[PDB]
Amino acid sequence: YGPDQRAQKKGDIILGGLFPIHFGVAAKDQDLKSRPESVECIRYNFRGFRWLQAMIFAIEEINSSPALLPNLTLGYRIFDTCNTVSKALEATLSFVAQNKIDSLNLDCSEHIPSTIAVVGATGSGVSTAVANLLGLFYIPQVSYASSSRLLSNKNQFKSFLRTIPNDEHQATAMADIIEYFRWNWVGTIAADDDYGRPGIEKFREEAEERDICIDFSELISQYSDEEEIQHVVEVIQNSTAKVIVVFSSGPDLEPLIKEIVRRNITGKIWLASEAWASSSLIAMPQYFHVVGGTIGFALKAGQIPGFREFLKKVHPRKSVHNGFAKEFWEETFNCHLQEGRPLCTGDENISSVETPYIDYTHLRISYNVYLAVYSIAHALQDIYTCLPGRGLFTNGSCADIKKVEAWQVLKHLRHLNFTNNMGEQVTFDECGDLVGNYSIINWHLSPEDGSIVFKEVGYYNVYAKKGERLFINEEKILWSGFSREVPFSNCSRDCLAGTRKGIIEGEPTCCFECVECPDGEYSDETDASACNKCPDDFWSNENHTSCIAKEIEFLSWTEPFGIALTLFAVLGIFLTAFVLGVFIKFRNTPIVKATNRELSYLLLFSLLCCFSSSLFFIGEPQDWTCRLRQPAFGISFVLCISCILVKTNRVLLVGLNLQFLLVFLCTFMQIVICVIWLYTAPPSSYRNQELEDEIIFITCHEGSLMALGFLIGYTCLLAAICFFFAFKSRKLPENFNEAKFITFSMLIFFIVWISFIPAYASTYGKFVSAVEVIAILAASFGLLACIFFNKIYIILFKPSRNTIEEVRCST
Amino acid sequence: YGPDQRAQKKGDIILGGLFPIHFGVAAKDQDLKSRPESVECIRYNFRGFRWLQAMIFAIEEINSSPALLPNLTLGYRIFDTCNTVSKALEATLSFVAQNKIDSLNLCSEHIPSTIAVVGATGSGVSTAVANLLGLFYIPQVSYASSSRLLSNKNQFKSFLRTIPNDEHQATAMADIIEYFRWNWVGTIAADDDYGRPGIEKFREEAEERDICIDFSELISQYSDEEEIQHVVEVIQNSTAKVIVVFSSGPDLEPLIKEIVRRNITGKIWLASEAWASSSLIAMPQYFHVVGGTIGFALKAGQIPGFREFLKKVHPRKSVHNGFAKEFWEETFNCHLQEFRPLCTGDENISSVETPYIDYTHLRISYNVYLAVYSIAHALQDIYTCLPGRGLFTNGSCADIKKVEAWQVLKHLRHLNFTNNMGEQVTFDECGDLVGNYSIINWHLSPEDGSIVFKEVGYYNVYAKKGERLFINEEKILWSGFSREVPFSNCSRDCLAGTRKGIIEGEPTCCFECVECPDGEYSDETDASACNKCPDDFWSNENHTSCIAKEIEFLSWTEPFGIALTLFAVLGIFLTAFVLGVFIKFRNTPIVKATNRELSYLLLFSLLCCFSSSLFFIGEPQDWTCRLRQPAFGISFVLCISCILVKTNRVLLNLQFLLVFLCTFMQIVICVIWLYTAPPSSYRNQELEDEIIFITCHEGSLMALGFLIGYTCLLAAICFFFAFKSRKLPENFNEAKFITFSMLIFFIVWISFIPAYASTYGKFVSAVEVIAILAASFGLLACIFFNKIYIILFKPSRNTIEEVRCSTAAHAFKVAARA
Ligand SMILES: *[C@@H]1O[C@H](CO)[C@@H](O[C@@H]2O[C@H](CO)[C@@H](O)[C@H](O)[C@H]2NC(C)=O)[C@H](O)[C@H]1NC(C)=O
Ligand SMILES: *[C@@H]1O[C@H](CO)[C@@H](O[C@@H]2O[C@H](CO)[C@@H](O)[C@H](O)[C@H]2NC(C)=O)[C@H](O)[C@H]1NC(C)=O
Ligand SMILES: *[C@@H]1O[C@H](CO)[C@@H](O[C@@H]2O[C@H](CO)[C@@H](O)[C@H](O)[C@H]2NC(C)=O)[C@H](O)[C@H]1NC(C)=O
Ligand SMILES: C[C@@H](NCCCc1cccc(C(F)(F)F)c1)c1cccc2ccccc12
Ligand SMILES: C[C@@H](NCCCc1cccc(C(F)(F)F)c1)c1cccc2ccccc12
Ligand SMILES: N[C@@H](Cc1c[nH]c2ccccc12)C(=O)O
Ligand SMILES: N[C@@H](Cc1c[nH]c2ccccc12)C(=O)O
Ligand SMILES: *[C@@H]1O[C@H](CO)[C@@H](O)[C@H](O)[C@H]1NC(C)=O
Ligand SMILES: *[C@@H]1O[C@H](CO)[C@@H](O)[C@H](O)[C@H]1NC(C)=O
Ligand SMILES: *[C@@H]1O[C@H](CO)[C@@H](O)[C@H](O)[C@H]1NC(C)=O
Ligand SMILES: *[C@@H]1O[C@H](CO)[C@@H](O)[C@H](O)[C@H]1NC(C)=O
Ligand SMILES: *[C@@H]1O[C@H](CO)[C@@H](O)[C@H](O)[C@H]1NC(C)=O
Ligand SMILES: *[C@@H]1O[C@H](CO)[C@@H](O)[C@H](O)[C@H]1NC(C)=O
Ligand SMILES: *[C@@H]1O[C@H](CO)[C@@H](O)[C@H](O)[C@H]1NC(C)=O
Ligand SMILES: *[C@@H]1O[C@H](CO)[C@@H](O)[C@H](O)[C@H]1NC(C)=O
Ligand SMILES: *[C@@H]1O[C@H](CO)[C@@H](O)[C@H](O)[C@H]1NC(C)=O
Ligand SMILES: [Ca+2]
Ligand SMILES: [Ca+2]
Ligand SMILES: [Ca+2]
Ligand SMILES: [Ca+2]
Repeated sequence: YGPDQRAQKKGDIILGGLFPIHFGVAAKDQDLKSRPESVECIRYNFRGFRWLQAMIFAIEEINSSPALLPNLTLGYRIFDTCNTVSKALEATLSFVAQNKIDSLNLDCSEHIPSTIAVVGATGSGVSTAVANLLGLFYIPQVSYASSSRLLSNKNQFKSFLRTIPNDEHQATAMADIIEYFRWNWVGTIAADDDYGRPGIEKFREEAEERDICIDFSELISQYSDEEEIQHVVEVIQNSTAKVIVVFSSGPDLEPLIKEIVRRNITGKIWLASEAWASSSLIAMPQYFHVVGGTIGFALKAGQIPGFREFLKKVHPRKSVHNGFAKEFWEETFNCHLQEGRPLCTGDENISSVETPYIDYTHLRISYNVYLAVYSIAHALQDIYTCLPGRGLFTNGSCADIKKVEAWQVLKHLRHLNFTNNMGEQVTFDECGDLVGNYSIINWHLSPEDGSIVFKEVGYYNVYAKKGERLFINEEKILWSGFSREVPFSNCSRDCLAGTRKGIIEGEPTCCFECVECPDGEYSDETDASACNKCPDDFWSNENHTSCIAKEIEFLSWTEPFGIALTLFAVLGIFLTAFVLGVFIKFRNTPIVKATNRELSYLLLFSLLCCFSSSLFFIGEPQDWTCRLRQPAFGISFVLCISCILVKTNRVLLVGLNLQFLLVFLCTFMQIVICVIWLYTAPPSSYRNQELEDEIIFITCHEGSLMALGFLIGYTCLLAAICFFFAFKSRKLPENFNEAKFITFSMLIFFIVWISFIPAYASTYGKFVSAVEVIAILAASFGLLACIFFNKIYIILFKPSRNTIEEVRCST
Repeated sequence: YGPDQRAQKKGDIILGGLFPIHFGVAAKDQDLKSRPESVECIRYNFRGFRWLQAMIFAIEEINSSPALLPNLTLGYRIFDTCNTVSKALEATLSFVAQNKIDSLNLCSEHIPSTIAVVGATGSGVSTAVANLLGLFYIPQVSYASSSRLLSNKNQFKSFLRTIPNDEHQATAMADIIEYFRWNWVGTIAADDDYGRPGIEKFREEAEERDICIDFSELISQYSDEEEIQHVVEVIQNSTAKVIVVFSSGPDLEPLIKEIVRRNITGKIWLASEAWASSSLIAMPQYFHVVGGTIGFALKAGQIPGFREFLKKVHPRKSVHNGFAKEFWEETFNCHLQEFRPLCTGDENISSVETPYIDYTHLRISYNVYLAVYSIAHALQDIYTCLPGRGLFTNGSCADIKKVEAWQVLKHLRHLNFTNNMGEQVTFDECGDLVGNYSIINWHLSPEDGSIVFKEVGYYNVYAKKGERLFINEEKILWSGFSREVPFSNCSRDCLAGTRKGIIEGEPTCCFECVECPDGEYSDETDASACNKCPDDFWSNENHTSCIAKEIEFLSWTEPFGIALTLFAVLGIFLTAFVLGVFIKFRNTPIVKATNRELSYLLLFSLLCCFSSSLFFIGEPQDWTCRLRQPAFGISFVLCISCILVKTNRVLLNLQFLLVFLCTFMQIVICVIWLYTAPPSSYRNQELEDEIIFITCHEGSLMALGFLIGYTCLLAAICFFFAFKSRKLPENFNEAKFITFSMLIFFIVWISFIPAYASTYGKFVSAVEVIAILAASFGLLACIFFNKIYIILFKPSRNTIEEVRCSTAAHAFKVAARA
């Protein structure tokens, strides 16, 4: 036979089942000093007993109806695995015992029944160990809870089927949930078995595609010792990540949760996989301050109508075929059953004690057990109603229901398609898998009772296009059980505008510093990895949020220095017009006729042009003022020097009038120099940007310096010749000491235009035009004063008629 | 009973063996009235047959020996697994058939008992065998399974191995990668219990050492076309040149064939131990892809009679080996009687080159040898146990006539023996050994063209962390032909004037280089932050190091300051000479006529005016700049007052009062200016970045205004009262010269107005100095240079009447009108 505690019943066709009635086995490390005994199972599991009852209720309901398998009863043989590979293998060796006597040729009870199909285990490692042995004899195994991706491999597992989705959609959904709430800094914890490792590897692969940085990654187990648990707890406690993604079940997560609760570590955001998101080992009222507000996945519910009334009929004396009912009665009512702790009577009421057996709201894994039994029954009904010539075997032949074999049932299970009680269609794919939606739940705290309440906050729709599968209603979520604000789980705070992301070495790419943008660059947005250089005509604001236009610099009108220069120029023009009016008003008087009368008019006109030529420097330096600011002053002032130079004594030793030829031939050189310079290479405007970054100047580009050198040197040469021929005869008393005044005027010229040299070599912006204008007006006021003011003071001032006569002029 | 072909011999105690005599099975499916028949194994493995011969040789050598297990013979039942789980479980069901009948109470009545099994090769196979053998506590010693998941003794109760596990090898891969300074790799692992935990341990160790991983893929022996195309696309879309592979030969052969048929060259392959010596991959047709591979190997051992036993195999004389017949058929390509030609029993096995006798080193064969001798020494410990000293309950001993499998497992846990090379064998608490690694490189034989595995280093697991690796870099050919180490970084290194910059969406190993701005620098290679060096320093034009900003001031050892100091010294040693020749000629006539005591005070004030020029040279400090300008102000107002007062005044000594008042009225100003807003030194850094200007901040400007203004006023009035007497001939026409001097003053302090406003804050001090040393000379000359001549070049002209009316003007003799 096999294990002695079982639920079995005879029939024409026998099914097999494997359920965890205990949570684990007793902790005993054997030292092998004596022959090893059988291990004992410890903690009773009411949920697994309900799953076993779901299988038995399905079998009895199928045998009741006359439409699903007429005149042919099903039987069963069900064992207990205790979530352990070894006990499951001791059961599976009894399943395959008749097949294996044939294959190993041992020929001896000869009344051993044969098992057609087995309802599978809950854990993936247990399912792999059972599947390796059931695939040898082609016995089909349908699992209700194993969801590892490794069991989709049909090269290794030839006869495995399941009614639960595999876990790739769940890890993708976890990555989508993390992307929805805009986190990037997470930690991961998985169980060290075939369920946790592929799930957490698939989560890691999906997480690096979405730029989510994982801080830590640790493995746990039910049989971890103490120092591994303090290593994992110290890894959790050292990290700044708040969101932790866990692939585990209840038994593998319980020691870690107990040690975290003992140290009272709060503030973490847990992401549960489906195995522990509804686990009564973890959803405890005294753990809540650690595990409140846990967000998890759940399967879709289903309706089994007469099931609760079947569940309330269990009894130790009336369940002859069920052998697990006795310990159920003992563990519910805390008594001892004395077959024929206080002593039981067998009369107690199941509703009086609250256990997970009938305290439930939805049926989720129990529905998978129900559907597995109906899948096997509709495969056998497909065999029963097969028509000759239309079968699934050679030449369209049909199997015999009276001598059916397991490989033919597996063949009909691969081509299976049927409608359940809820109206949906059930079909397995080529990998032997089934697909379904997910519900998304949150852990709350009951106000009526003080216990944990699972509230649905969203769904995950697996038939939708990628990136459109998640729905979450955020207004129904209490973070950490009580808070209404979404928590912060990034590595570092976001950089603002005006700054830039900087690397921290040895750390992942989600962790950065915020460095301010440099002097000439902005940053427009938040979380900028670079600073953008501002355009040529604009310079960055001090805030560095955005940049504004530069400041243009030029000496201008409507400026409190240019107004002063303009008023001085107008005063000079008014003075020259006054002197011209005085000379015209008395032109038959001897003082003006003793001087050359026809020649002073050109002198006064040249002084008028010299005053008016200084206005070209003031203002915005356009193109046609840079071309005429120097030649106008050059020509006008050389005309002035020539008109001075003719009227000196002893400089006319050698046409109709013979004094204007000297003036014409001395002005003609400046005229031709200006014409050839302005023809070969004219000056231009120039926007100067290389002196200061913040401001730009508007200046005049000269074009050449050879022609400007000639145009200054010729004027200095004429000034030197006139100064020589005036200083040589300075003692002559004629014309009211005129040669002395010519000497003083040329001296003032040379002092001003030597003393204004070092302004040019040092100043660079507005001040150059200022010192040019001040120099021009200073030189021309000096020349006008020194030539004419003594003559004016004699003509009309208080010595009016006394010193005006011709006999006084040369005395 | 069980599988049909087997190697089988009987004795007192029966062992068991699982070896991969084939490489795999053939493919089929589709139960369309196939009552499913047994599947066929396809490709013959000569290395696995050598491994099977090692076990038989060890058993026969023990049975010949009188020192180990006397009067007790060992036996064997050995099966073929074909590297698949299902054949191994078919054989293991035959191992445990007797213990099974005791359990389920379910016969042949002649089933022998197996007490130990020499284990499987693949970790996926050994896991499935160990799950069923641990039910009955039958020990299982494996020779090649190296997955870390088999170290878990809560699940695998009776598992031991004579090979080390793969934690050290996965750490050693990251050590080798960190040795050659690469940080940008890709990983490939098989999809089973050997590849996935090894590559996960490597990923953890690589992320600990700041090594970035670009891709990570999984392959299998049963991958279809599209998965291989996807992996090849992933490989040749990447710039990483180093690929780390955890796989065996059969799981890697399809991928290698697809890479070979495309010319994908230049990759650097890092081999794990299972495929670094595989004959399926190390072939001459693949050398342009897999040449230059660097891989791991175990330590070799000696079996001193194994080759002559290997050359003794015959199909008709090996009556206890059922696998010899297919060996003979597959070697000489013939058919044995009981189209390919007929065999004779007369061939020499030294002709055909197969992996059977063509090896250099025994590595896994030595592990099979040790796995047999471990079981033999545990049974020897059972046989030589003294009562009172046993490992069981009351110090009792096991019975050798009626031994049980759990008792052999108990002695296997407490084993410590010494092997044939004088080293100690013992298992730890997880049932493991530890051992060194050899590091090999793939080369090309110049004599034949086959692939040679050349040792280039070792990995020592008994050393401490960080000192376990020795690599001789001179012996490596890098793709089989190259002598330079490849480049396998994501991006190039940044230079001395640059820092790193983030590429958004890419890992930390992929960056940009951005130059440091003005004022910062960098000096190392990978900077990631520019540095601002401290105050009064500015960066170079290279942004490598920063140099010191130079300070700018009128210095003493600068030659311009030397020239100005020599003009000052000439001025003082001119006025001192004037003072000396005045003191010698006091009572002479043309000296007593100018109020001789005012001349001495005038020269004292003028010497102070010369000496006030030296306060403007040097680095400006607090005590110097506060006394720069008031010294010149007081000295010059004393000069102007002494020049002004010596013209004759009838009413309003009782004359010096004036010379008091006219200076006192400025002294007070100076006082107030130093007691409400004194000037100070000031470093002005904002004009030029690379130049530090040191100058003065002059406090309140208004005060200075006042100062200057007063001076000027008291000059002007003097000028006027000199000019009014300009045509009055007395004192060699003194008045005129006074006027001239005053004019000079004015001109010198007017024409220096633009330059003072031009270089202000940069080089104004020099300007000032020049102005002073022009004005002072003016005074001196124009006042007291005319008389000197008549003092000491024309004697007997210094008479009284000349002071009244002078015949010869001279005026220096006009310098003799040179
Ligand atoms: C935490 O980090 C994430 C990712 O780094 C930030 O989310 C990004 O925000 C910007 C601006 O709104 C979007 O353009 C990106 O698409 C977001 N990323 C994702 C993946 O959605 C998030 O803003 C950060 N949270 C806080 C509080 O700073
Ligand atoms: C593992 O490898 C190390 C490194 O070669 C071995 O240590 C050396 O052994 C040789 C030969 O006995 C000595 O000459 C050296 O001095 C040893 N040390 C070093 C640092 O090279 C070690 O013996 C090997 N272990 C085993 C068990 O073989
Ligand atoms: C590839 O990258 C690595 C690490 O980013 C560089 O290794 C550094 O090399 C320098 C000099 O060779 C050492 O000073 C550093 O200590 C190394 N860093 C580490 C972490 O080991 C390597 O130089 C790069 N290779 C090339 C060619 O640029
Ligand atoms: C208005 C005045 N401009 C002098 C520019 C000097 C300069 C500035 C920059 C570069 C150069 C250089 F190219 F010559 F070096 C020279 C000017 C104009 C015309 C005649 C003049 C005759 C006598 C005195 C002044 C004259
Ligand atoms: C040494 C000198 N320091 C300030 C010169 C300013 C200035 C620069 C250029 C021109 C002028 C002036 F024309 F206005 F004088 C003044 C100084 C100190 C104290 C008294 C002074 C009296 C007269 C002159 C200089 C005086
Ligand atoms: N999916 C889990 C089994 C499982 C699902 N739901 C559960 C609820 C309780 C316990 C286990 C489970 C596995 O693969 O092993
Ligand atoms: N270590 C491999 C087995 C192995 C080691 N060396 C080998 C050489 C050839 C083939 C297989 C192997 C495993 O765990 O599966
Ligand atoms: C965690 O932090 C503690 C204290 O800073 C430190 O000693 C320890 O090394 C860190 N890491 C782990 C794994 O405990
Ligand atoms: C645990 O933490 C909570 C905070 O939520 C605190 O109120 C309580 O006192 C703590 N208990 C212990 C035992 O530290
Ligand atoms: C299953 O049967 C229904 C009934 O019409 C059909 O619509 C559906 O396509 C079938 N499914 C498969 C996979 O054949
Ligand atoms: C999955 O969910 C969507 C909407 O949430 C629903 O329309 C669909 O029918 C669900 N799938 C199944 C199989 O019920
Ligand atoms: C820019 O700086 C000013 C300070 O004057 C501040 O008022 C303003 O808010 C800043 N602009 C921003 C932050 O956009
Ligand atoms: C590889 O690169 C090509 C071209 O760059 C691209 O079209 C293709 O999608 C890539 N494939 C993968 C698997 O990345
Ligand atoms: C593959 O590349 C090599 C160069 O390394 C070349 O010699 C060879 O011809 C290529 N293979 C084929 C089939 O062309
Ligand atoms: C094994 O035995 C030798 C002596 O026989 C001893 O030196 C050595 O320490 C032993 N090893 C262990 C692990 O006990
Ligand atoms: C440093 O600058 C000098 C000249 O300024 C140049 O010659 C030299 O090459 C630079 N050094 C570098 C670029 O490493
Ligand atoms: Ca029925
Ligand atoms: Ca790091
Ligand atoms: Ca012997
Ligand atoms: Ca990316």
